[PDB]
Amino acid sequence: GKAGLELRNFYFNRDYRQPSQSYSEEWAQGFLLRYESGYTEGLFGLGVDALGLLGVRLDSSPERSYSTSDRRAAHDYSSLGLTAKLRVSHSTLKIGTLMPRLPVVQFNDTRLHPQTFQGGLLEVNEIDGLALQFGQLRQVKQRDSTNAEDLGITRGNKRNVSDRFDFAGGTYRWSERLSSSYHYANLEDFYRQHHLGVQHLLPLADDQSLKSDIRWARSTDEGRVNNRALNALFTYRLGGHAFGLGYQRMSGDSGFAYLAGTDPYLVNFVQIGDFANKDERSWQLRYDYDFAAIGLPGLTFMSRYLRGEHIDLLDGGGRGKEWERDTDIAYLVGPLKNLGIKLRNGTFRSDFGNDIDETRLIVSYALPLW
Repeated sequence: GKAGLELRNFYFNRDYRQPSQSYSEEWAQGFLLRYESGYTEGLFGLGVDALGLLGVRLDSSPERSYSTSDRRAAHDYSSLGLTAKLRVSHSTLKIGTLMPRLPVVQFNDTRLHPQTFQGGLLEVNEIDGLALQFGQLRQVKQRDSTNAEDLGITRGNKRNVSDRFDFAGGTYRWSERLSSSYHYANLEDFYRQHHLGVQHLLPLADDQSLKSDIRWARSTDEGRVNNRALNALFTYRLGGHAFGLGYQRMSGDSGFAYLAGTDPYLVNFVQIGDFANKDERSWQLRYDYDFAAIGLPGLTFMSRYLRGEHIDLLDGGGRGKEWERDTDIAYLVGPLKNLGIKLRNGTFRSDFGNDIDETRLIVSYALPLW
């Protein structure tokens, strides 16, 4: 019988350019109540989860080419999202509302309310050191709608891109610090995706280690995309510092395949770009500082620069390059609060079109209802 709600305050801001400028702003407040019941005793247990959403946004976005627009909007929404559970020993079946965290579908949650899916999920961990998941998702409610729509594919830009997204896979814990995953996905009439992963931590000296996250994926056509994505991030942790170098390469006839609105499982997927256009090679430098060291717990800094190049432009026979810079500072209050505040800053530039400056301020307070 777990509960708890979350209050969320979300200012957002996005200056979007072409040589044709657009300028969007959003103010928003949201309530997330979540209920996670228990199971009826027995060889099989019955349970039910509830997800309650409530909130109001406020959008402005004027734009210029000739042409000149100005537009304001206000929304309020509310939702209940039930998900029924069945347990057998150490295995689980949820039917109804889902928010999966897997290599082939990762629900997005960076805005007012979570992207959710309707479908079914079977998690089974009966063999010690091996989690398997199986499921199919039929519909999605995006993070800015409370009306479900059909699953689609992240298209457009330079990526070069039903009611049935099946998936199956799992992760074996070879040691207490050597994971290896494999996942499959299939979106009806769209793509079949394979996804191999390996994470390996390696402690060097008491208070410093080196994390290696090496990923490979392959999408193929069903009715067309054609893609391989190899990508790895290496993060050397030292005290309150973390230094991360990341490489990511797209190959094949189109960019990376994932369900529209999700967060692709890519190392260089960052604030504004996914750095996953056709043929795009990307590089990431990242630095993290945890102010726990200095004696100021819950304050963190992050900065990363990415550079992608070799982008097939399909049309104009040349190639595109783009680069991005993200800087985030985050305070999360240890008593007598759980008040979080996060500022996210994104600067993105290319040589083939877009140019985006983005800022996100977030204030979040979450409280266990018991």
